[PDB]
Amino acid sequence: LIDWPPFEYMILATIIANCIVLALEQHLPEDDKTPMSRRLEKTEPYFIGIFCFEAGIKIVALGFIFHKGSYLRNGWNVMDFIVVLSGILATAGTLRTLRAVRVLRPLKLVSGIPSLQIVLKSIMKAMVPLLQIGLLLFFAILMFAIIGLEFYSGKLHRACFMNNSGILEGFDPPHPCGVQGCPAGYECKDWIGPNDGITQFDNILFAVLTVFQCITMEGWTTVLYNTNDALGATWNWLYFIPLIIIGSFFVLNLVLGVLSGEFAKERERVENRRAFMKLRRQQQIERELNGYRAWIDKAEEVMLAEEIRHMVKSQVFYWIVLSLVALNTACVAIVHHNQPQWLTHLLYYAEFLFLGLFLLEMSLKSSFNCFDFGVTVGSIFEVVWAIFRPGTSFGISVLRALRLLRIFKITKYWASLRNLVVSLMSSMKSIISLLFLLFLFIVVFALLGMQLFGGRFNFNDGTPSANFDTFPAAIMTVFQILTGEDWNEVMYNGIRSQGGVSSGMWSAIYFIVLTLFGNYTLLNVFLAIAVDNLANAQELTKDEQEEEEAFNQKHALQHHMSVWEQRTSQLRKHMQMIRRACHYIVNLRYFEMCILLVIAASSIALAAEDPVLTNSERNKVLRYFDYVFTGVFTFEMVIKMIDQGLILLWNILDFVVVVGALVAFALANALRDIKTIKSLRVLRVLRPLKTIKRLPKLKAVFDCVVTSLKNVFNILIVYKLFMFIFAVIAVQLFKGKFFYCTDSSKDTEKECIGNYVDHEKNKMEVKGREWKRHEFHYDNIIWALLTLFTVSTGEGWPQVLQHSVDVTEEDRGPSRSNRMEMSIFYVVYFVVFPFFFVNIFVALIIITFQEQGDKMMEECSLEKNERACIDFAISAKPLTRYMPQNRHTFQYRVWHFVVSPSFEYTIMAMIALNTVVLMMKYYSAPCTYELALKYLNIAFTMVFSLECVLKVIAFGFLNYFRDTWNIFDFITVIGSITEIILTDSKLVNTSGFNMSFLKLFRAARLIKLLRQGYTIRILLWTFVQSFKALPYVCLLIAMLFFIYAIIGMQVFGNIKLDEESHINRHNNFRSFFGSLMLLFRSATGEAWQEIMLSCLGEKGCEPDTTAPSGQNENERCGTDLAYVYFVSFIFFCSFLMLNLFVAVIMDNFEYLTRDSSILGPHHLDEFVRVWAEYDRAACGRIHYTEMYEMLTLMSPPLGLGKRCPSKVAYKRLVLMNMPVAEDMTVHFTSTLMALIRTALDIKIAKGGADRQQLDSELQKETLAIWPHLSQKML
Ligand SMILES: CC(C)CCC[C@@H](C)[C@H]1CC[C@H]2[C@@H]3CC=C4C[C@@H](O)CC[C@]4(C)[C@H]3CC[C@]12C
Ligand SMILES: CC(C)CCC[C@@H](C)[C@H]1CC[C@H]2[C@@H]3CC=C4C[C@@H](O)CC[C@]4(C)[C@H]3CC[C@]12C
Ligand SMILES: CC(C)CCC[C@@H](C)[C@H]1CC[C@H]2[C@@H]3CC=C4C[C@@H](O)CC[C@]4(C)[C@H]3CC[C@]12C
Ligand SMILES: CC(C)CCC[C@@H](C)[C@H]1CC[C@H]2[C@@H]3CC=C4C[C@@H](O)CC[C@]4(C)[C@H]3CC[C@]12C
Ligand SMILES: CC(C)CCC[C@@H](C)[C@H]1CC[C@H]2[C@@H]3CC=C4C[C@@H](O)CC[C@]4(C)[C@H]3CC[C@]12C
Ligand SMILES: [Ca+2]
Repeated sequence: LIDWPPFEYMILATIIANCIVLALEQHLPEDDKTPMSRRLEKTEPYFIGIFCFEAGIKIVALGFIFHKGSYLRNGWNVMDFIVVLSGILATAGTLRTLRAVRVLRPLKLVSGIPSLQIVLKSIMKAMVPLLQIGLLLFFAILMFAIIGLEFYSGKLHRACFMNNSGILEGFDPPHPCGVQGCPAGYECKDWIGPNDGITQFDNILFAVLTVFQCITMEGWTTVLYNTNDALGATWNWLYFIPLIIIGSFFVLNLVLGVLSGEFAKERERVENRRAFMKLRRQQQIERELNGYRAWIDKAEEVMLAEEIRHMVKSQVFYWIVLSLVALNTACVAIVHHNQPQWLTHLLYYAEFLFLGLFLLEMSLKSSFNCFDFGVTVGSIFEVVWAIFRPGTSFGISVLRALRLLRIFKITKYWASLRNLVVSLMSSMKSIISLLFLLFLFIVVFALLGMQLFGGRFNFNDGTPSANFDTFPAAIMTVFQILTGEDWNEVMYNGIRSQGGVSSGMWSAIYFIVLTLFGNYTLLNVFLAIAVDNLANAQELTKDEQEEEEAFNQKHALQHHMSVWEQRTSQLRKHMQMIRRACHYIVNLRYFEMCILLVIAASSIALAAEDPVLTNSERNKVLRYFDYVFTGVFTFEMVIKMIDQGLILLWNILDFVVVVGALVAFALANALRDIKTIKSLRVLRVLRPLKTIKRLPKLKAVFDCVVTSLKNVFNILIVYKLFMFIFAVIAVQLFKGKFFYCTDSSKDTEKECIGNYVDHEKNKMEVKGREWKRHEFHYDNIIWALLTLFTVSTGEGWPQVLQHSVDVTEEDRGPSRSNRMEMSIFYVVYFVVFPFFFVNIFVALIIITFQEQGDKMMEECSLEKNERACIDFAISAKPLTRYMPQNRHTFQYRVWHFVVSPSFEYTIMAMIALNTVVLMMKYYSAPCTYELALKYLNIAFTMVFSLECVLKVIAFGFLNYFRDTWNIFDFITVIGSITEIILTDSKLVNTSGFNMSFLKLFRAARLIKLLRQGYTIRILLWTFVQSFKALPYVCLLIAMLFFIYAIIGMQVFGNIKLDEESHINRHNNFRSFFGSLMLLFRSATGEAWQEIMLSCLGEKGCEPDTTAPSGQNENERCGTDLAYVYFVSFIFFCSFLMLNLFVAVIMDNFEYLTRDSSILGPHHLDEFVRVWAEYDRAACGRIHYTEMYEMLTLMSPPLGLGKRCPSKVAYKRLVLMNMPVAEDMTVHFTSTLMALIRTALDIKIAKGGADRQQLDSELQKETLAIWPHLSQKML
């Protein structure tokens, strides 16, 4: 059957049918079957027989034994054979090898369509460079887990329980006990664990799982608070804050940098260049053809005039039909719940009027029409459908608001947007294939989850909304886990369904793999799409706006590039191969400095303040300091106004700060309405912002941030328009439907009145009936926008999805899982905004990042990366490893046992065994086991101690310290010796201060094996080195954190701490550090919307101990300005984070795009080690014997590739200005610069006649480098 014209199509149809059958299965607990599932069970033998037939046709009629082109030698066919063979065994039992393996059946579509094979191959190829990053992740997870094992092991097993109510009860977020006891009539008692004994550091596996959950920023604050009340809140913050900073933010930065570098490198491949050239020529032909079409119409209009639809090409008509769209846009954006009765009638007539008018507009007739026709026909279908079945109206006329994007034509930003759309439309098959492949993998994971946890989530308190029972529910749960929101809560259910923490922990692997390969594969795919489609648009725009300049300069006849642009252009060309004394007093040298000190002092004073106790000694002294601060601030500016003459800028905020402070005690000391005083005193939080103008580097980074915002604003407009469209559609879907009664029995507001018995937590209670609304809803467009923003941030969106699914009708209480098709809206929203637009913003910031340090046009004008390499030649001192000089019986004899391969390998084995021992501890270990662990540490610390004292014998006491790593080893071993001495000696002990930190010195031996990792070490060092080159972006982020913390403390600092809310003893604005921790928690996005709601409205106020008054409560505190305060913080911080990451990525863009074929900075180490090894001591001289054999042993990618080009290579040495005129001259730097010129920027060999101008250019380009280069040239 070697000819299969449609055989493959029929097999594909069979696979599709099998996928559909697998999608209709429903899983029930305790061996229960739906009658539909029993019928579906009958279809399996047919599929098994068909697949057996197709396998037999390819085994014995294509080849199985002949190894060349056999059936099983293909990787994509062994999977098919495994699936068919395991399916056969399932019918032989008439379960893991029987039914749990048929979830790979959808993966047979990938092998069926080789296009999907190519797409998957590209996906995998793009993800290879991330592997090393993954290694750097695992070590980090290994590093902190061990630290968590030595401190938190077994410390989370007691909790406050005693309530004289049945040896039970306690707070819903249970309060673990510690070294201080319960605060009240509670007593410490044995506790299973925080998440039913799952979130803990008992052994290394639990610690690793907890650390992995924390680095994903999912519930890490709960872990932090569990150890805050179990061991005190003094040092726990020192473990979790770095863990998020290193494990989560740093890894994300590294992943983004590596991915962007790989995308830039791979955009210059031959096939990609050919495709882009094809697209460019298509666009150029279209551009030239469009202009000629104007001639045909203009001529045709004239002849008919001198012997038709000329009004539809005029500005007036194009503006009227665009203002009518704007009028329609506002018409649909005013619909809201409980709208006035006349407004409904007016809008009902307006929709008909607008539909008729737009039909009339169409009657008088790019793809503008191709989209307008679709919008209008959809509107007709929607209005016709609504009339036949009244009650529901999704709303599609709002899609015609997309025509408002045509207003960009009058601007100068139309070319870039049109190019972006053109590039996206050209590369649409690839995008569709990528989305389909992601859908296929999601389907496979949903089926696997249905097998593992299907029909197992109905516990005693009810089944969760995120279950794997039906296919829609399983796919929703898998999507939620992929987005990484509340995945730990699903993992907890998946563990306690397989047998609890005892024997169900193996089910965590599913969620770990899903989280990893959804967090990073999704980012890879979508960032690749965004980068490859935005760089193409940038190149098209630059080639379209530069061919008109050249043409215009020819019509008369007859380097602000970003780092990305420069690097990508260079990568391509290298691939083919009275006012008299006031002026004096303000112009003093030591004047601005004292202003900085006073501003910093005022900021620190703002930091130290109690918002609850208004009238205290500290607050009084702080106000007294504020008096002199505002006096000096008035004095700093009155001398400038009588100097610069007021207005004949940036210091407007300084003026408002100075003025508002005077009014602050003008009204306070005027003598009722004390609230205006507090509201006016929040102004002084702009005091830190006064340092931006004074510091020039801070001003530079602020200007860079502003320019980035200006660059992104154009796409921000489109993002806002799409968000508005979605919000308008979301209103028509869930307007007024987010209401519920406190008891599930009642459905409307009429019944929801009175009292009812509540049977929660196995306890009865009489509670009033309240007709409440969900906290986040879609009642109007502002609430819809806020809800969609919170969903886009990714916080609490599963709860909003559940509320939307429970939606039933206009004014009725929810019905569980009533409308499950409402999850289409959220899936589409997630695919569009957080998956595509955010990556568009990131890519646009990446590819349009202007260099900040240089800010110069012609720094070298020939290259950019070799400037460091050019200056590296004079800085490449042969730093030796300090070999012994004595060569005697004492120093040398022991030295041969240091460089010997027995010693180093033995030390590596000892390090590996020590790391194995470190993770061998667990809670409730036998006493003999702990004793063995203790004595094992003693053995290892002697070997490392002996190694430390054996190095100093050979290298030298003042010589062994010359290396950073040897200092680290000495400090580690000294700390370990101190630790073992202090806690083992019978009489040398302590009873007071706790020296428990010394355990870190024992756990800091992991970094030793970091010496083995070469590329990991280089990458880490490069990123760390480029982190300290920009110490003012971090300063800007710190300033934003400080300002927002001060604002929150001054505004939300007096809210009463209440449990069951998110402003409690753990999370509040009471102190500066508490507010800073709250802001960090919100930045990581834990429950920031819950905090925003809990600091919103008329919350009860903290009792003020001081300031006596004649009332009891006066007024409630807590503003309604919380919304802005959080919505502005989630944006700003995020932006300020992104502008940081790119600032680190573009600083190392030379490393991230290495192109290891003509590498020059990475090759310097090889030449350095060769020169060091050949001459034991440099002595400032080079012999005339080893040069002629240098190119042979030196790496092939430079100098010498083979014997055929060896003649050319040698001709690149002779017949020019040779240094061998004097045989005792320099022969290293000469051939180095010869190689550098030959490898890059060949400009002298071709000419070979003029050399003085090149020497002058080299001398003038390196004037301030201590110019001893007079002999380097020779
Ligand atoms: C000089 C300014 C600008 C910088 C330093 C400001 C801070 C550190 C100073 C200024 C005023 C000070 C307070 C003044 C009065 C009291 C009351 C008493 O219980 C002693 C400590 C306490 C609570 C001080 C703590 C430290 C404090 C808050
Ligand atoms: C793969 C990711 C991107 C999700 C893709 C969306 C598809 C596969 C999912 C998401 C929402 C799902 C729908 C949600 C609810 C319902 C209502 C139910 O009575 C029939 C099935 C149906 C109609 C589901 C079919 C599958 C579905 C359309
Ligand atoms: C270019 C952009 C603006 C296109 C946006 C398309 C979005 C808004 C459309 C495309 C698919 C649509 C969904 C398709 C199906 C359903 C099920 C129906 O019972 C309620 C509406 C709902 C849930 C639609 C809501 C709106 C929707 C998500
Ligand atoms: C040789 C090393 C590197 C293997 C990897 C270490 C892991 C898999 C080993 C090392 C020590 C082991 C622990 C030793 C003893 C017990 C006590 C038992 O009641 C529960 C399991 C538990 C807590 C083990 C879990 C697995 C464990 C943590
Ligand atoms: C160099 C390191 C990595 C080697 C680790 C292996 C040794 C030290 C470990 C592995 C197996 C362990 C033993 C396993 C079982 C028992 C029996 C128990 O009743 C007391 C502890 C005791 C006796 C353990 C002591 C430590 C032990 C011998
Ligand atoms: Ca979250």
